Amino acid sequence: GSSGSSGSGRLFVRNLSYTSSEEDLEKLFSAYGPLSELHYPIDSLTKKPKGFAFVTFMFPEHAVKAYAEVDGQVFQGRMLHVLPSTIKKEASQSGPSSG
Repeated sequence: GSSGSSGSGRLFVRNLSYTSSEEDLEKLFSAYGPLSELHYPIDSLTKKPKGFAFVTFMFPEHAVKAYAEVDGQVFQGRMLHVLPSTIKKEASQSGPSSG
């Protein structure tokens, strides 16, 4: 096994309690680090989520720390599940590194 390779801090999360709010999550993950973008889908009818969301971390280092801790945690009586997901599309031309 290998530590991993940099690229995108994207992670597939599921099992979200309908009692959670787009904000609640922001803080839950934010803790680990800065969030590049959050995706919290909500039914236009019931006005509630489907129990899944997508968190995009700015840096991979953090994304890993969270995927190691979050993956197997409990929140609002709902076991949060995190899995590694990579952009399966040619959207990212390249991934430069500054500093």
